[PDB]
Amino acid sequence: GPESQLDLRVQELIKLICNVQAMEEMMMEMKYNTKKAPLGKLTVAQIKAGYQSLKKIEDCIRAGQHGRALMEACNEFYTRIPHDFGLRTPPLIRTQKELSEKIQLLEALGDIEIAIKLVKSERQGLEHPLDQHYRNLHCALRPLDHESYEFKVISQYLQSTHAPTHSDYTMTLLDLFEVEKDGEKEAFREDLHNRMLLWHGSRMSNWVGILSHGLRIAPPEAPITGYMFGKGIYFADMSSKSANYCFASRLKNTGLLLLSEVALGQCNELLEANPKAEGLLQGKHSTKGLGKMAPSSAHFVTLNGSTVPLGPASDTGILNGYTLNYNEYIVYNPNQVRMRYLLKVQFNFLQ
Ligand SMILES: C[C@]12CCCN1CC1=NNC(=O)c3cc(F)cc4[nH]c2c1c34
Repeated sequence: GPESQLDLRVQELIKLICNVQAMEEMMMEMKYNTKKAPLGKLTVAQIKAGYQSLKKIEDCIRAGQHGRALMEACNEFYTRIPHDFGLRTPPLIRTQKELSEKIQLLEALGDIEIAIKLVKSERQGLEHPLDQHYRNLHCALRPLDHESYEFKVISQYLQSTHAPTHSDYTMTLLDLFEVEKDGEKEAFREDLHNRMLLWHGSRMSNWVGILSHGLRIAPPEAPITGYMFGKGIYFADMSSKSANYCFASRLKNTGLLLLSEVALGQCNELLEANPKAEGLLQGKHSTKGLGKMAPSSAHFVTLNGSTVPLGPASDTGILNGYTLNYNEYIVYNPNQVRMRYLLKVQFNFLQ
């Protein structure tokens, strides 16, 4: 029986992100019907059909259709993406937050299809499965020293930018990995100014796909009204805002946080949401949803050519009527993103 040749730290990481049984438990909590559509029978085409159904719902909403048209549009979606609501009728989809909820379900399902394809790509016996899964990611994950300057700034970044409204939990940095996805260095825009180290969170089910395919842009079939600032890659400067998207629980209190170098260039700053913000760029390179509270430049430091927006965060007075509490950074080409650090985090829930 071939033993693992990977670092014990990387071994634990792959086990976490390749746990298909944990993936089935997560999708059921999202009301997805795994009995009716098993995860091992997921296909790219089925997920794309779900996106197009949501786009059809957005067409009903734009046309003011809240009757049979909307019900039949939602029925088609729930038939392609089956849910488990008991004996109840499936809820209708209408609002942006309800659209986004389904978009996030589809994004998890898409990355889950990548994960099953990967674990099924194991040639059993050849070597330990963990080493096989790791190589098939085609993404380097190098564990770093806890007395390294990297670990010091990133631990500071994690604690200093924890938002006061997200007071239901704290976060303990368990481990830190340097990330090198094949090709990101060669496509990155080292020319663009305002290179910043920004957070991004996601459910545990999505990290095989993220580390295998990079942060991606929403597909053309998706309705644009589900993305507050358009079909781009979203980042935060407040760790807890991204860490909320890990969707950790008291029993599943381990999550992953990604730090990436983002070439924002000149930002197009918006006071409120607009799903069509990409057309408002006008030679600018990124959209910045202005938040009321943000880190101040008086605490910033540099870590390997990028600016770390360390806390403590102060208020900006932004009060345009739901304004953003905290910032949001959106780039619309993946060549502005380079994944760099992966954080294994313990969530400390405060009851
Ligand atoms: C709901 C949404 C819209 C596009 C993908 N979705 C998932 C997401 N995941 N993760 C983050 O760390 C994040 C950080 C932000 F500052 C804003 C964000 N908006 C999103 C995310 C997000």
